[PDB]
Amino acid sequence: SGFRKMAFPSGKVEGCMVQVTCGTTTLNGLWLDDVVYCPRHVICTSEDMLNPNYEDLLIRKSNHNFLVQAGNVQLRVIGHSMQNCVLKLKVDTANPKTPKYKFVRIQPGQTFSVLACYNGSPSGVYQCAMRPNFTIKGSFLNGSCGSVGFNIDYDCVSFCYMHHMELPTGVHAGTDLEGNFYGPFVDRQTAQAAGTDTTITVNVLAWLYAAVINGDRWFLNRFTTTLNDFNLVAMKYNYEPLTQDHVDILGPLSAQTGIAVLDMCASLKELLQNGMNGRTILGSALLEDEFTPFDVVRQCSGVT
Amino acid sequence: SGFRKMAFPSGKVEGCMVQVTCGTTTLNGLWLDDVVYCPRHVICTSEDMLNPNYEDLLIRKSNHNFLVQAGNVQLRVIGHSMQNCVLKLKVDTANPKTPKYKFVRIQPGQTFSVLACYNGSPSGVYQCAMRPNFTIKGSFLNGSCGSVGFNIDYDCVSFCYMHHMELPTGVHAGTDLEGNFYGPFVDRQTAQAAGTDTTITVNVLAWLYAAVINGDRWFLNRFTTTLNDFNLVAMKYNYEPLTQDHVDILGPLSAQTGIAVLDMCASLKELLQNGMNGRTILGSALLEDEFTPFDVVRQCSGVT
Ligand SMILES: O=C(Nc1nncn1C1CC1)[C@@H]1CCOc2ccc(Cl)cc21
Ligand SMILES: O=C(Nc1nncn1C1CC1)[C@@H]1CCOc2ccc(Cl)cc21
Repeated sequence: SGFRKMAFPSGKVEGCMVQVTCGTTTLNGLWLDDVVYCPRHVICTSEDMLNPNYEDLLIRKSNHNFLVQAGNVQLRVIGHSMQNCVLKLKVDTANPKTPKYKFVRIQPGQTFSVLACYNGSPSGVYQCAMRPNFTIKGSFLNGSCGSVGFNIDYDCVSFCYMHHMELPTGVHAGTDLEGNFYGPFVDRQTAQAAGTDTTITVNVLAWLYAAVINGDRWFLNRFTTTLNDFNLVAMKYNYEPLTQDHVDILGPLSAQTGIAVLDMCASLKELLQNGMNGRTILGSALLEDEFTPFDVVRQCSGVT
Repeated sequence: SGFRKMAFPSGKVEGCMVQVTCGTTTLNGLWLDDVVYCPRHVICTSEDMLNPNYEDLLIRKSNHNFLVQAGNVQLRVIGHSMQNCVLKLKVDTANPKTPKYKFVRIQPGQTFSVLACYNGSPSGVYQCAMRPNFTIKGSFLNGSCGSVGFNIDYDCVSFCYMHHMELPTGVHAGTDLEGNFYGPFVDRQTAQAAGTDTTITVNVLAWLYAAVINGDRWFLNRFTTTLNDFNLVAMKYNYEPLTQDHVDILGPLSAQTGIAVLDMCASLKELLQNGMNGRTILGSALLEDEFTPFDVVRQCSGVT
């Protein structure tokens, strides 16, 4: 028993991290097969970032200007192309440590692991949720750009995120591996509004089920609610409206614990309206939303 | 910016995980050089666990009874020895993925990463603190035994923990890699008191410094305190007494932020006495103690 904010084992992704330098800028790249993926802003100077014309900036660059280093060996760049906000550097050598992989665009509310890197070297790994407003609350310093987010289903790594920037508000923005930003963001040093964020209701409910499985039950009450009634409370507390699709995804946890989804919604309703009264749930003094129902089942069943 | 409960990249440890089976029991082993380390209770049946005589149980076992499997290949066992609560299985092949490593006994209050495994396969990675009472609050199911805790300083993995058991209270107990339990615990299915736990004061202060560095400053006040005054509050709130050694370790963070350690102690004192008033610090509604001062400096400086 016990419940932790667990990240995927990062080994398969560590073997793909490289350092990419263009001019005076160094960031991280992802080497998969004979292609290295990195944020296109590697071609900019901090000065260019105010309003970069990436097409014009990239035209001044040649294959030999992109220095790609994997550990201590240099990779020979034989092609370069920009796809949305990422650069794809074709190298002459396929990465021998390339795992089975996929590029996926995750949905808001879904979770993933981030392998934070600097100069192509891994520094740490943590579990994130893509916020409903398409930002992530990460831990990223200068040079972390190009660090990736991913999920792993047995031997296949699904890469879902590449880090590009920190907004003036301190939250993080990035792209899928085709270079499409999650959210309205642009790779430019300008003030950018991230939308109103909300709490991922289905994840809080999944985490309440994890609490019951792992022994924390003080919050269970004698009440029930309806999707309509619960959603009036979710509206007031800036929670995502619960749908039947969310109730359906909670099915396995509801079956495991014997607690009907709407009964768990009534516990959540009372927690929203009354707070925790100085108590904790799974070591937390707030309602946690960075665990999906799939994460709870996975962690509680020991999937490797 | 941003501050996360970051684990070390687990790759170097993933390459050392093996499955060890003896009779009907399967757990995880750590393969380093030509030795596989695992909890000695792999030789027990669930029935033997009430009061096992490990010496007698091990005498009925031969090298061929220990099935060690690394991925899909079988390792040939040529020796077996029990050292405290661990078994050391000498194999005929050195692990080709053996990283530079050390076995270290960490101190209470120090942190480490756990690579949770089942059947020799990694399931996830999370960052833990060894509690002052020598337990850890992990996420471990049946078969997780033998999963290890570790730290990494550039290319050297310092293994500090091997998981053995879950106490009736749901907290976890284990040994260093020489098989010596952290705490008063015995590898036997009996009720075992874990001592009164306390909050790791120096870690809460380190985390408050991390909060200031990363923008959360609402808790800073116009007050100061003394080690004596602060310790009277620490006593009342079940916090570890702060010493000059702890103040000394906080030196770099104090220098970085310009906030004297005793001024940060006065902020902590007011937070203990008044609570958070429904506010958060680094996304938490409680005082976090699972980040050491070294962790804060490391994360805030991007050490890889
Ligand atoms: O955001 C960026 N860096 C960043 N992203 N995660 C961590 N960090 C560092 C600041 C802490 C760069 C530098 C700031 O100016 C920009 C502007 C646009 C773009 Cl795409 C990137 C950048
Ligand atoms: O504790 C153990 N298992 C455990 N440790 N982390 C997770 N888990 C499973 C229960 C959830 C085993 C089984 C219970 O009985 C004992 C007794 C003594 C020893 Cl050393 C091990 C054990």
